[PDB]
Amino acid sequence: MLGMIRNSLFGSVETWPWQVLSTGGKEDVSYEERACEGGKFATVEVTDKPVDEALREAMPKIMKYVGGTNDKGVGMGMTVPVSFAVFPNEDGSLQKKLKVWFRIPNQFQGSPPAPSDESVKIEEREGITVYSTQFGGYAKEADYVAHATQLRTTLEGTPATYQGDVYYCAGYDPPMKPYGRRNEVWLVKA
Repeated sequence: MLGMIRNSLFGSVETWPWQVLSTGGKEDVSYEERACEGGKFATVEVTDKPVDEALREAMPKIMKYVGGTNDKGVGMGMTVPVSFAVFPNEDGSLQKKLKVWFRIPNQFQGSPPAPSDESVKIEEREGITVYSTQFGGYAKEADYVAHATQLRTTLEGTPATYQGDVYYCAGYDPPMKPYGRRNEVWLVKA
């Protein structure tokens, strides 16, 4: 990092929630390259359940971890909207499989609380870099699949890489009142 032109530091350091490595997208589909680097995150697996349905089962387990159920006595609460992993099939439709990823604050990042839910697991190390896009429309699950495809095509003319069968989505808020909710789909960079 910065070759050998580094000064005395390491003690106190500030890390942005996202690292902008590029900008500019398109009038039809705008995207931005952002790299996130943390420490520990809360992952929840949900089978035999779609995305919206799974989150309903995942949120309770993941919420208890951030709320007051970690067998420690900490007050995490919450932090920004949660993101989940979705594995799109060749048919364009998911196959019941979603993993809810939680962003733990630097405060607990150094030593997060011991999970109480056997379903809630914390993964150490391994950062992910994805691109976020903002559009004016609704999106539940199958609709997201269409959005994730657009981003891929958009980056088609760029060095931007991806996984191939897994991406993340952002929303949280349910599709009720328009002009107030924002849906975004981030692809996992390979």
